[PDB]
Amino acid sequence: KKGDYAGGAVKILDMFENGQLGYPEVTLKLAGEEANARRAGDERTKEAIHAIVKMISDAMKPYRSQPIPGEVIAQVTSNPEYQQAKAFLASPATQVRNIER
Ligand SMILES: [Cl-]
Ligand SMILES: [Cl-]
Ligand SMILES: [Cl-]
Repeated sequence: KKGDYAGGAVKILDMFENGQLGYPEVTLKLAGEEANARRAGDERTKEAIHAIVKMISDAMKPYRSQPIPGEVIAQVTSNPEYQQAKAFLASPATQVRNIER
């Protein structure tokens, strides 16, 4: 609910994986959550979103609005660091921490 920027990021990430979002829409939207997290002092949430934004940006470099290529979705979602960051943002502890702030 209110102030749950981690949860909001996970919703964006789910849309990214479904092909629903394009580039740079996905990173601009994640950056928005990341700024919300920064303003609220959800420091770990900010950092997790930042790591994901970097991964997506980097994977899009060879492809420099547009839909995300299937190859990029596959590469990113297969990256263990991405999986860890998304799970962290999705985790109860993180979401509660965000709501409590
Ligand atoms: Cl946090
Ligand atoms: Cl912070
Ligand atoms: Cl990747």
